[PDB]
Amino acid sequence: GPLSVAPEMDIMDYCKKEWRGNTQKATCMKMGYEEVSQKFTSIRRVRGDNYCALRATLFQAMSQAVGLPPWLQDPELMLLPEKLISKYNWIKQWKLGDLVDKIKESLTLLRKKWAGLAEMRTAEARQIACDELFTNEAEEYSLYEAVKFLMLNRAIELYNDKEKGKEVPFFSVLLFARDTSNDPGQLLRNHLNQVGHTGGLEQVEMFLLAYAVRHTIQVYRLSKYNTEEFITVYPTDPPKDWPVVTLIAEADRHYNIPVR
Ligand SMILES: [Ca+2]
Ligand SMILES: [Cl-]
Repeated sequence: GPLSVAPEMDIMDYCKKEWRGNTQKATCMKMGYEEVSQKFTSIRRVRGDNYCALRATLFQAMSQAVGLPPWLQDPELMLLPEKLISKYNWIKQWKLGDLVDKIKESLTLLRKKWAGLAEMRTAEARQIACDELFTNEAEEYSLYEAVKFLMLNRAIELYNDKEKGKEVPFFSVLLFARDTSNDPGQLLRNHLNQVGHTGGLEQVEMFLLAYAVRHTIQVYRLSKYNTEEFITVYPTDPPKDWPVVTLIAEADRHYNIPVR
């Protein structure tokens, strides 16, 4: 299919096309892109479907991959679908975009693709491969199923930790505080099953995504330009060794990718 992450273009050309006229909002958006442009020259427009946060994050992460992270090296990753689903039968309420075989296939694909990108000797080779992966075919959407599953797993771990009275990050308190997400099954039925289908990730879920793929997500939040949230980093205090991916969000809904 066609690319789902558009070829790059100059960031201020993009801004000039999108934000015309004299409103306060347009001016704030221009200021926001000007700030991004201090560090990045170009932007790739990410398909604005209900997977956009996952597509933006994963595209960035994979296109920058120079190694296979330990969490993807771990043999336990491939065993996780069987163990989780066997233990928590309610995971069978998973809405696809048996179940154990499907999720395992998706995780295997994620690992295989990531490992192949990491092996590549030129960054251009990596960009070519990574473009081909994000062409709106079954493989792309399989990656999202894997990432969603990792999000569920991390949420289960955090919930169980909280139950045992163990220290957890505060975002997880906020995640489970939502009346539609009080436990992992509610998270699955009311939030994760909707992702890619009827809605995208909420703020608190961007922290969950970051934890699930062990990447630090630095977001220019243009609707927050004249405030301290003009950039928000997910999580706030990650391990120093998590790679960093940078995104742009005009309105905390849709994410695009700055490049240099
Ligand atoms: Ca190129
Ligand atoms: Cl034009």
